[PDB]
Amino acid sequence: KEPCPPENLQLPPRALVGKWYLRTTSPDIFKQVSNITEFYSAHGNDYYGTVTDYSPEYGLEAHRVNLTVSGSTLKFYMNDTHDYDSEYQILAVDKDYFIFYGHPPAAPSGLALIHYRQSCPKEDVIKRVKKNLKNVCLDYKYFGNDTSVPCHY
Ligand SMILES: *[C@@H]1O[C@H](CO)[C@@H](O[C@@H]2O[C@H](CO)[C@@H](O[C@@H]3O[C@H](CO)[C@@H](O)[C@H](O)[C@@H]3O)[C@H](O)[C@H]2NC(C)=O)[C@H](O)[C@H]1NC(C)=O
Ligand SMILES: *[C@@H]1O[C@H](CO)[C@@H](O[C@@H]2O[C@H](CO)[C@@H](O[C@@H]3O[C@H](CO)[C@@H](O)[C@H](O)[C@@H]3O)[C@H](O)[C@H]2NC(C)=O)[C@H](O)[C@H]1NC(C)=O
Ligand SMILES: *[C@@H]1O[C@H](CO)[C@@H](O[C@@H]2O[C@H](CO)[C@@H](O)[C@H](O)[C@H]2NC(C)=O)[C@H](O)[C@H]1NC(C)=O
Ligand SMILES: CCCCCCCC/C=C\CCCCCCCC(=O)O
Ligand SMILES: *[C@@H]1O[C@H](CO)[C@@H](O)[C@H](O)[C@H]1NC(C)=O
Repeated sequence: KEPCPPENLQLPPRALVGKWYLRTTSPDIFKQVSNITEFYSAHGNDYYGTVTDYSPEYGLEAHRVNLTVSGSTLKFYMNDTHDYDSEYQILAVDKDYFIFYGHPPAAPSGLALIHYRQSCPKEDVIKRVKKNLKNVCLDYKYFGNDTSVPCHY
């Protein structure tokens, strides 16, 4: 489903700096790729860094990424594979998570991505994410988790 982005949502400088875990998406992409870790460093208003993930074909792999930021949108570019390369629009930004949405070749009808500061986000963070999704006309129940990451005994 296409979101209804906030009209005056600002993307503050260096808000994306550091390590993030991509743990929840719509549609569910985690049969295709899992254990996604992002690390971003600031370069002016833009970002550069690395994404590591587990590929069914390649096992644990690493890629260099660039984020080119313009207002509430950014261009995501990966160095050695381009199925996720797209413009992405920020839908929500918080100290504990951020959400954006784009239409990469891997999911051309739309892909919502939720990135967390925590590998296994606590209940209170997920509840905030649920509320943020509703605020941009999305629904958490239509998202899928990375079940390959052990967040429960
Ligand atoms: C899930 O993703 C995490 C994050 O990438 C993986 O943890 C990382 O695993 C690699 C390989 O075991 C570690 O690399 C090692 O780093 C040391 C220091 O740089 C180096 O000397 C070794 O030769 C090796 O390159 C990496 O440190 C480690 N990171 C963390 C934070 O633990 C994990 O393996 C992935 N698991 C699955 C099942 O995909
Ligand atoms: C896309 O970006 C990734 C991540 O930066 C690149 O992976 C890197 O590839 C180089 C080879 O070009 C690897 O160098 C290797 O280092 C190991 C020690 O770790 C050593 O055995 C050799 O000297 C070898 O040359 C480097 O480790 C590797 N980095 C990571 C984090 O995996 C990849 O090459 C880039 N691809 C393209 C097409 O630009
Ligand atoms: C994705 O993971 C979250 C977190 O584990 C799930 O939300 C929890 O679901 C369990 C039962 O599945 C409930 O007991 C918790 O109360 C839920 N937490 C919150 C904050 O609502 C979510 O259901 C998972 N989604 C899918 C599709 O499996
Ligand atoms: C905002 C998007 C950031 C998340 C990107 C998800 C990371 C997934 C990375 C790589 C997925 C695998 C690439 C596609 C597989 C084909 C590669 C090949 O056959 O050589
Ligand atoms: C971003 O991409 C440019 C290519 O235009 C590259 O030279 C640079 O190393 C990347 N990272 C930055 C600018 O932090």
